[PDB]
Formats: sequence, structure tokens, C-alpha cells
Amino acid sequence: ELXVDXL
Ligand SMILES: CCCCCCCCCCC[C@@H](O)CC=O
Repeated sequence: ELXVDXL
């Protein structure tokens, strides 16, 4: 969930 967490 890149944008949010990174990973
Ligand atoms: C608070 C939420 C934690 C979610 C942790 C998910 C770990 C497994 C997935 C990793 C890849 C993820 O970052 C790709 C997003 O699109």
C-alpha cells in the first residue's frame, strides 16, 4: 500500500 505506508 505504497502511497500510504511505503510497503
Ligand atoms: C497497518 C497496515 C500494515 C500492512 C502491512 C502489509 C504487509 C504486506 C504487503 C507489503 C506490500 C505493500 O506495502 C504494497 C502496497 O501496495
